[PDB]
Amino acid sequence: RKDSSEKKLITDALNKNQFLKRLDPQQIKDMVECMYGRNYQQGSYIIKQGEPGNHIFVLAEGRLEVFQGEKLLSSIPMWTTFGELAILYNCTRTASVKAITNVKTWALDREVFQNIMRRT
Ligand SMILES: Nc1nc2c(ncn2[C@@H]2O[C@@H]3COP(=O)(O)O[C@H]3[C@H]2O)c(=O)[nH]1
Ligand code: NA
Repeated sequence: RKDSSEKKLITDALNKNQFLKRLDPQQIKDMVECMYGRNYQQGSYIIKQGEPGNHIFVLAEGRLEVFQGEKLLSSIPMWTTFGELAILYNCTRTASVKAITNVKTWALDREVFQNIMRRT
């Protein structure tokens, strides 16, 4: 369900990110075009610490909080990219991300991201 206005929102979210804003505009456009919706019910984990990363996400609606074990670190601001660290640095997920309310995201698969990155 991704129209002109939603693509602008995703584009602007991606360009907030210190890494992604250094990408070519076409690479950002590719990311947006290749993203798909993933929604999560309150209580579910989007990301679990120590797992391999398989997506980059943009938060589109709802509340997401970041934890390391039982320690609460942050609430992810709306229309912000997350889950980029494990993908960009090939470390495991640095922290868990949990849906505090029902959440909507736009997701990009790792393999598609890596395909886009290779046009650098
Ligand atoms: N470690 C950490 N990750 C955060 C924080 N806020 C948001 N995040 C995001 O949560 C993500 C969890 O997966 P990644 O480690 O791959 O990438 C992480 C960041 O994008 C924070 O305060 N600490
Ligand atoms: Na920890």
